[PDB]
Amino acid sequence: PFKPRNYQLELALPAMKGKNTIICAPTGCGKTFVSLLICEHHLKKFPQGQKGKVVFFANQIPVYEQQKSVFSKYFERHGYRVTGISGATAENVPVEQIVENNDIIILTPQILVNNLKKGTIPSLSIFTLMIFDECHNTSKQHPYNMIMFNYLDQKLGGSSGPLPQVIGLTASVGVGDAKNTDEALDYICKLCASLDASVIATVKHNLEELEQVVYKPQKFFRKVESRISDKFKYIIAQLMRDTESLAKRICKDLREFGTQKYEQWIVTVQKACMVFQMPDKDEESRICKALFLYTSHLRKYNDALIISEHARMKDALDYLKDFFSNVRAAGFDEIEQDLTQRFEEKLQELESVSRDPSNENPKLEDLCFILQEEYHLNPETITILFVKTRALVDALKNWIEGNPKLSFLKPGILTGRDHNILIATSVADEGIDIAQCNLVILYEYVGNVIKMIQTRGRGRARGSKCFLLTSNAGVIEKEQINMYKEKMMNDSILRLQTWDEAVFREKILHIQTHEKFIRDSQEPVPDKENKKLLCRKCKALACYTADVRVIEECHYTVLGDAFKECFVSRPHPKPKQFSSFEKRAKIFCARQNCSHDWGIHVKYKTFEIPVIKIESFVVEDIATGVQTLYSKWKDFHFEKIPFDPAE
Amino acid sequence: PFKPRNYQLELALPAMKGKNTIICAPTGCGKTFVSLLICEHHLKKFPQGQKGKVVFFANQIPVYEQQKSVFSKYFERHGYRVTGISGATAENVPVEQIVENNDIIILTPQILVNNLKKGTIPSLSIFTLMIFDECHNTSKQHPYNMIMFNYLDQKLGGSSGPLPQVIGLTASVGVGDAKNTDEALDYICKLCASLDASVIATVKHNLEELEQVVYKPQKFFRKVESRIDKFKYIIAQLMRDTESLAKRICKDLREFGTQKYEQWIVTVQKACMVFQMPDKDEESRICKALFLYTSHLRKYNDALIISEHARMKDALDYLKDFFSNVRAAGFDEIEQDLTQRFEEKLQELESVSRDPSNENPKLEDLCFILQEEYHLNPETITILFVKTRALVDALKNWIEGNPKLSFLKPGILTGDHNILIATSVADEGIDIAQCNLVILYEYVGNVIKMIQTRGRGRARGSKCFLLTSNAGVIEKEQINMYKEKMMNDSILRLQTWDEAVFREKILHIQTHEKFIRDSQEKPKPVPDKENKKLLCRKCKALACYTADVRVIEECHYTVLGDAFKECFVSRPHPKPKQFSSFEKRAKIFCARQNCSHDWGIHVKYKTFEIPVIKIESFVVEDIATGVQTLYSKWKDFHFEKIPFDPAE
Amino acid sequence: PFKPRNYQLELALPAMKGKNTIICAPTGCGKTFVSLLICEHHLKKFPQGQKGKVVFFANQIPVYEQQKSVFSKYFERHGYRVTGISGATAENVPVEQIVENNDIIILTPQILVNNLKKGTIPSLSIFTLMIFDECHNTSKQHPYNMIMFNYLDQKLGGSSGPLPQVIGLTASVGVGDAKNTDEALDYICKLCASLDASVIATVKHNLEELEQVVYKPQKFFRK
Amino acid sequence: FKPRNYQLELALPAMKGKNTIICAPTGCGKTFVSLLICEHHLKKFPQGQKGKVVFFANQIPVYEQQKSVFSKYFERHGYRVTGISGATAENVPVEQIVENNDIIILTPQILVNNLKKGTIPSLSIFTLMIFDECHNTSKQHPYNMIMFNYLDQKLGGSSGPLPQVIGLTASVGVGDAKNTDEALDYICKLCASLDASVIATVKHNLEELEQVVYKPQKFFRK
RNA sequence: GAAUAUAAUAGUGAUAUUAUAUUC
RNA sequence: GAAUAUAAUAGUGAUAUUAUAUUC
RNA sequence: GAAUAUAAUAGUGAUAUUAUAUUC
RNA sequence: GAAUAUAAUAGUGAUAUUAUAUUC
Ligand SMILES: *O=P([O])([O])OP([O])(=O)O[C][C]1O[C](N2[C]=[N+]([C])C3=C2N=C([N])[N]C3=O)[C]([O])[C]1[O]
Ligand SMILES: *OP(=O)(O)OP(=O)(O)OC[C@H]1O[C@@H](n2c[n+](C)c3c(=O)[nH]c(N)nc32)[C@H](O)[C@@H]1O
Ligand SMILES: *OP(=O)(O)OP(=O)(O)OC[C@H]1O[C@@H](n2c[n+](C)c3c(=O)[nH]c(N)nc32)[C@H](O)[C@@H]1O
Ligand SMILES: [Mg+2]
Ligand SMILES: [Mg+2]
Ligand SMILES: [Mg+2]
Ligand SMILES: [Mg+2]
Ligand SMILES: [Zn+2]
Ligand SMILES: [Zn+2]
Repeated sequence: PFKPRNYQLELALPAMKGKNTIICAPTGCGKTFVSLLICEHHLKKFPQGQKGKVVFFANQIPVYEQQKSVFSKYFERHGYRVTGISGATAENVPVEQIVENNDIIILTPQILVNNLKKGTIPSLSIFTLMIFDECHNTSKQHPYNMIMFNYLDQKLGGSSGPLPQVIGLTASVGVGDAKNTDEALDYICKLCASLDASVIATVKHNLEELEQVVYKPQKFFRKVESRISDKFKYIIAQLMRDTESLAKRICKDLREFGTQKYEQWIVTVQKACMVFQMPDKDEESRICKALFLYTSHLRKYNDALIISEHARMKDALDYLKDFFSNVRAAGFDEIEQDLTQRFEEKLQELESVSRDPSNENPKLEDLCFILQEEYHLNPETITILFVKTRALVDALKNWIEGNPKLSFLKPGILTGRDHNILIATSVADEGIDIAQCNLVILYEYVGNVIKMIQTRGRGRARGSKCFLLTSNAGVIEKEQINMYKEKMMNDSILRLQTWDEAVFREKILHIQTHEKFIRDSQEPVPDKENKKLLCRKCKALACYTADVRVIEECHYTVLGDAFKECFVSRPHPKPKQFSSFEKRAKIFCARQNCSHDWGIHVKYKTFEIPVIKIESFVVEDIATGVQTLYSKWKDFHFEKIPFDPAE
Repeated sequence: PFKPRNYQLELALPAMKGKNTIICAPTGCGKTFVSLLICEHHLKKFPQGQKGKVVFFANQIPVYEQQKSVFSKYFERHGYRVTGISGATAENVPVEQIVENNDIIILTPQILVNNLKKGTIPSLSIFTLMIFDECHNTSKQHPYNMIMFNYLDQKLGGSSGPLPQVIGLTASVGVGDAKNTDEALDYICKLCASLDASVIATVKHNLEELEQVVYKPQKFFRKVESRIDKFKYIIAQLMRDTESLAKRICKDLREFGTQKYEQWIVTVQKACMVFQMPDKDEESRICKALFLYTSHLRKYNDALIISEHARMKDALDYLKDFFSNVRAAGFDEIEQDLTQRFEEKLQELESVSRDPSNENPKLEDLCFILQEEYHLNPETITILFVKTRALVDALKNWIEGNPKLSFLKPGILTGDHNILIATSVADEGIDIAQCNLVILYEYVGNVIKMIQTRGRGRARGSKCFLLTSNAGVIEKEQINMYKEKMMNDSILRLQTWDEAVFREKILHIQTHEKFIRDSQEKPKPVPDKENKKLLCRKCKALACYTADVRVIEECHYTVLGDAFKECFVSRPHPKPKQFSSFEKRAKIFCARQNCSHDWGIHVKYKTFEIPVIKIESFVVEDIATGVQTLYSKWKDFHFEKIPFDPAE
Repeated sequence: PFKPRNYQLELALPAMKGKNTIICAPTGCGKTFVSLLICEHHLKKFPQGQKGKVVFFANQIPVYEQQKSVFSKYFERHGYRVTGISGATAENVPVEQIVENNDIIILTPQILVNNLKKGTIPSLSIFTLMIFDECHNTSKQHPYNMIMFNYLDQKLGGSSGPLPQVIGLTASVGVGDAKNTDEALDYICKLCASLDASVIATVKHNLEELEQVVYKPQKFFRK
Repeated sequence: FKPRNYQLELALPAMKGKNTIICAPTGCGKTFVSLLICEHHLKKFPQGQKGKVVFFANQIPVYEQQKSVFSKYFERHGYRVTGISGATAENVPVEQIVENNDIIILTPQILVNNLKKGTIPSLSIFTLMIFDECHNTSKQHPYNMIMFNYLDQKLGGSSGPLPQVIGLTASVGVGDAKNTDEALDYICKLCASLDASVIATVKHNLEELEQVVYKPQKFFRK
């Protein structure tokens, strides 16, 4: 083995005495070793005639694989059978038998949730020690919090069995919407109540050792103003008012370009447009479809304005060109040809402006400055760059590759499902420990306190730096308050460590009883009338609510050979074997040049069936006639006829 | 059991004597009982230490089912096991054990062919009796003759195995293209050679009994005058420039409204797809335009023909349906242009389809006939035969679209009711309702079909009208009526021969044909290892490469790689069949814009879900030279054919 | 192919859930189509890597031939090999081979009894569904009861072989020498135990449909 | 991962279902051959059936290595990979661990003991067996014992569905043979020991194999 | 030839007799 | 999807086109 | 396909829209 | 502790001794 650091022993200590401990320590100080310590001690604690059963909850699959590997190779030599159950290997298997025949089990929490609800696992008394990776997640309706709901429901009751010790691991417990230390302490106590925790473990005695292991990178604030003059926006504005005029040639207008309020307004406008009714129901299709294409088009224009605001004009122009070309590759329409022909008119001027040197972004200029300087002082620099969207990932990557100034940069991509600089959208929690970046750069990217603290893990080496480039003061302040909330966090934790076990446990039990009472006191009318499901783009008859069958009380399919004529299929670009289903292809509308995303086509059990989403269908009651729109399927209450194999 | 006819015993007598014989009896005199009698005698002739094994050959599934049920219901009581194997129940089952563990096996011939070729069934020595239903099909490359090729190849060889007795069943052996009796004689001898028959059994000493059961319907010939042009001087110019705006693109070196015009448009269309162009981008535009133009032209031709044979209203509704489907398959500038030109002149029409002034005299003659025959007998059951499947519901809508024929209840028979409209039934087939009236609307086939059609009305008083506006049809029927005489006379002449002499003439012909077939084998392909690019035929978009194409069971062709998966779209198959070890899951079309040209189908082969394509939907470009060649069949396209391997 | 009565679906419902079921319905309601539905659904329920094997038990030869005919005509199209073995075609034939190589097998019960006793058929595990026509004969030592004796003797013993679902078809289970209610009930329970049944399917919801298809004839007594 | 060609050439006979003795120089990469064979074998069964692979390693380091690889590789595709060694074998239900998993890595002595104890009915529960260092399959070695069970069930009256056998080695040996024919018969005896019908060797991709694994020059000092 | 079931008739019954039907 | 047959048409023919039907 | 979380924006908020990420 | 393999040395060999290594 290897000699463990003293602060790791210090963090493991509260948990090794058998207390439900939330361990809060810096990202990358070696929490895995602590986990192995606590687990080893826990399993060694039991006498003859009984062997403990530990379970480790990991949120993401990489963490699942990592921890499963480490735990296996570490503990198998000591005679402890280690297993793991992920989403893939959790179907058609006796999960109960797998749990009982193993000492250590690495799980994703959704599995245990579904197993508890299904009843395959009776209670959590089977376990002796539950560990929560990224514990702080155990709030709201997170799977962690569901497991803990079962735990507390079993605890808070006369019929109580032997419950397992609950250990939590995190780098930040968070403080929520707190503005002062008291509210923060309240939030932290609520979290400890969520985990039935009585002790918060932080490094106190061996602080300096930890300060020589993990380092806090110096953070810098880069406030640059917007682009001075935008000819691009001056063109796209006019195009969008021409599109707005094309759309206003039909209906009433009941806002600023390049804004988010506009992006919401166009959504509500489109949603309101696909409700429009006509006795013809033929020209209605043309009007609604046009009022879909217009909306979507000027929406793409808005997106292009945002991209233009956060990157090169060439990036936005390439976004528009990409969009219109993908529209051109997928059939054609009179409206589509119209708008396109309108766009290519302004295209030449647009690239006359885009290929102009004076039309450069200062926000990218300062980034180029920081990159040039930091790579000049140290040409062995490993950079990471966080941005909001994927469009900005591609744009910044092409900007890096297409810049004489930055010919020393070999960019890489880290987008949700070697090099010098990685370009990523966001990473949930800490995740699998990646290569060390001595330069973190936040490009219009600011999250909460927990994410801020976790981000320090990227550069836990001495001399690491973290810049924050923005053209919005609200961003700067939003990052400023996070540090104050971290202060409030550590101070609240430090005051909470002064309390004695009795008082804290009493408070915890009190709170637990409180939201248990909230949950229990919390806990419908299906109109069996038939309704036509129409295409949200064509207003054409897709199906009927009677033909719709519901699988697993979550998924929805259509019955009859009548529906098979209404859609078309294209082999799924990203197939997946989720639950008891297997994605085979995507399903779109079939009426003329439409092809609107209706749903997918999957293999389920012994049937090849089409599954739809109500987010792309209009519900029309035949009697009343009025049309309505629904997002979640659960909002659409009706006679949900269950699925039967005899049809 | 049931008391049989005497002519049945007479027909079954040469077969029961153990001689390979062809039975020629009028349609519907009960050949089933003959089969049952022959089988019963053949099975119960054997001793105790030996057992017989009979195999029956039905060409189609209805006959398969019927014969299987009858044989099983009749022979089980006698202690014989009867089974059947068709294409549906042929997969994943040991057919040799099914054959061995049974006494009577009803088969579709393709099953036995495939099993013999594969090797699951060693030889035909297993059977002691083979019976061919509609044995007139024993010729050319038909599965029957494919079986008899095996039979003879074993017979005409040093390898000697106990070969089964061969019985044939038909109402006509045919005469081929014989101009005289001595040629028809040679044809019949050739057929008997193909079936290794030494006897031709017909009714003779009991004809007086037979002719009181099967009555020959009287055959009236109705020659009518043609239409005299409310739909001719309208679509004429339409065709004229719909050809010439295709000529606007390029010059291309023949009366309109005919079949020759169809062939012309077809070959032209198959000559436009190979227009190599350096621009490539607008090559797609040109080809996708010309394809649409020709596709409109030929269906215009179809409308013209339909008008020439039926109502003009249906000739309109045809085009209306066509443009409806075109508008439903996505709107194109060219398509909406031709559609605009069509609907511009559509106002002139429809009104023309609404005048009684221009009504097809053929349909009026048909109305006259039907009204007459249903006046004389209201309980008349009429069956009608048309050339194409287009004229079926055309004549149907003509019937109910007429108050004069309000006493008619049309029925359909293609792929309760007074009249049944149909295309063309293969052979005798499963027996349907007995008809008192048979009408042939421009429908004349071979002599065998003529003789077999008499089975539709084998009762007394049955009639058959041949309604046509062409003399060639009439003469084509008369030559058949002469061919029947030639056949019967040749048969009666052969029945005077000595059995031995006939046997050696048969043997002679057999050896001749065997030598021919043996020497017919040839060095056919030198596989081109050069990688060829397969493009679409309509929009000329790149479909795939020859390196990606795999061949399955030396017949079908799939595409590997994830590259091709982004080249096509799919919609659930209209008629989901199940052929071989496959299963039609859906259809497969192009993806380049709304081209939507049919490429093939998407099937479920074992544990794979794969695309299967037909070469007649693609253009074979050469990646090296650029010579765009076309192939109508996969076997005509010789290239480096790599057998499908699950390893991939 | 078409228009099944709703009471037929109601009767086939418990058997389409794998439950061993005795079906009790008036004579002439159409038990054949019920058998066809149950059997069909039983066949289409198996995945690709697995297959089913249904066996029908007819007590008489005419019923045998009729059922074999119907099942053959109906399931040939779908791709199921249907065969039959009676006393006339039972000698000098490989019953193991005939049973395996077919998906649906129609038998007279004495055949199965004899071939089980001989050892030619090892166990009933080869079957996935057994249907009994006139299942009220499952008593004393009628061939049905012997077959079920083998079934039970494999069930209750140490043998853990996968036993097939059991369906019975009758218009009257009988009461025997019962003189009151809970005697008749005990008799019926004894019969259900003889057939390993746990569900007795009868018409309850679609009575109004059935009573318009099958009429009870008025009875008279002339002394 | 970017595979080599000779690996595919070595795996191909095994993927066709034939029992195969793969003989290739040490260091060529038999691991990816194992992974490929296992992947193709498991992802070939229909829905109504499932595959069960068993991997035999004679040493604990090789055992934990292979277990690590197979677990980190087949978890994604949806196959439960587990391992049994001398440490964990005691006081555990073996047949349950075997049936509840798709890929089972173990030392041969384990399976021998559980076959002798009768806790496992037969090898029919497996569909693919893979002997690492299959040259050990001789004499009283555990490999040859397992194969003795296999052959006893094979040549016996019983007709249970037997798993296909893949062996992995760099040498098969020739024993105390003097000429090529005795060596041939000994090799045939080894093939009979593993019920193999094909000996996989690199042929059409030697130019690459030599580019990968080189042969060291030898010197003799007397 | 044998087996099986239903019914009537005597015995408390094991059953026996006859009738009827089915099966191998 | 593939194979086979029949009919018409172009052709000296091997063939080709279309129509129709069947089978695997 | 569905569920969960984070952030921005509208709203008093329960919520809603968008973006992002994850899970089954 | 037990089982197993490789090598050398004895011997006709089954085997034996020893060395080395592995596994349970
Ligand atoms: O088309 P398949 O490959 O699935 O095979 P099949 O049996 O239908 O062959 C029939 C031929 O006719 C054409 N076809 C097929 N479908 C489904 C249609 C058509 N033609 C029209 N006008 N409408 C159809 O729906 C094919 O070319 C095929 O070769
Ligand atoms: O599309 P599915 O119904 O199979 O579900 P999903 O898990 O794959 O989620 C995709 C959903 O997000 C939207 N979406 C964005 N982008 C860029 C894509 C894409 O490239 N391909 C697909 N199929 N969907 C995309 C969709 O709205 C979808 O619902
Ligand atoms: O016993 P068998 O070998 O004779 O065969 P079987 O089953 O057909 O006969 C059964 C018994 O019935 C008797 N029996 C024959 N006949 C013609 C009659 C009859 O007409 N009426 C009665 N009441 N019995 C008959 C046979 O003698 C045989 O014992
Ligand atoms: Mg085929
Ligand atoms: Mg006997
Ligand atoms: Mg789900
Ligand atoms: Mg021991
Ligand atoms: Zn639509
Ligand atoms: Zn195309």
